[PDB]
Amino acid sequence: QQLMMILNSASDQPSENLISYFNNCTVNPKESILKRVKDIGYIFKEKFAKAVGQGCVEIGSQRYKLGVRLYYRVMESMLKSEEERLSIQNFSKLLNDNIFHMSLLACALEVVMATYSRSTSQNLDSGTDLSFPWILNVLNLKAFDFYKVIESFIKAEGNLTREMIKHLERCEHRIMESLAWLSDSPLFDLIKQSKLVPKSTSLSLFYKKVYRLAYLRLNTLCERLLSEHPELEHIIWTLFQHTLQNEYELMRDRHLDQIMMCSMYGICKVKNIDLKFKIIVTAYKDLPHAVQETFKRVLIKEEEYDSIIVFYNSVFMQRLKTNILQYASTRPPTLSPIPHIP
Repeated sequence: QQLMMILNSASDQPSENLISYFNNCTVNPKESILKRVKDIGYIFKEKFAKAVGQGCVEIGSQRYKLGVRLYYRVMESMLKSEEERLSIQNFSKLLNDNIFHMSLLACALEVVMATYSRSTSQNLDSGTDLSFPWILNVLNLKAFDFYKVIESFIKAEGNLTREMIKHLERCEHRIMESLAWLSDSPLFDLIKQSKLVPKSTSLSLFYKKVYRLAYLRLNTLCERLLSEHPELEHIIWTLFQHTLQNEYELMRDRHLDQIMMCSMYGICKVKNIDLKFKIIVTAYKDLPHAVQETFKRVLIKEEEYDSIIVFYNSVFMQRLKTNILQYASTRPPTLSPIPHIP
């Protein structure tokens, strides 16, 4: 409640302290910042009304206002954290970056929407869902660009409720597990970039997170399904990890967990160990946020969708067969480092 309290009594302007940071910029960002806030406001309000109906436009307008107040607040908190850490205070390049601002604003708004859109005024007659990632489509922001701001947003805002931190974490796993891998995602550019040269701190840090989430799920399923065969987890993890890293195309418009399950099946197959898809899939929906659609509606060719089994045999295999054979070969691939968890 406290954060909502603060935001309601806060001004619509950037504080004086915050102004000081714009002044200490080589190119003062203040103009571009306010212009952006102004422009995005028209768009947000337009999309909000479209979803909600003709009623009282004051509601949407206040949600944007609160969003912008959180935005300014967290921005100043971030600039203080960075001034304290690196004892620098000319953040001209950061404060002028369009994507930085769009991400911060997007996130601020998502907190305000999620705290308020917890109301039964929810199943809109319009048909549109205000829930994440609705905000991303409104602001026309790529899920990957949004993911980058979440960790810093949490650190910068100590008044987030446990539930809201939890919700932002869940937004982050959704970017990592599927959303950042949608067709137009700038993620693929960064990957192809890294293919030509051995240069991306953010990509490797993104990948580091993806691995933590991936292995943590692999682990859960292995301790349940493959107790009898304790050695399989590291081998399956090597296949999984190799697929994310070198057959990344398989992730396009698909889901991290689809790759996870085909890797378990695939390795058990070449190891002549009996673990059928039904057993894998059955244990899978016991996982926290698992949904049937993930194994019953998998992208195959173009607009075709089918079960994970059809995906395994008609797409996954045609692509990974040779690498899969290496695990039961005279010289098997060296095992990939297991991610650190708790």
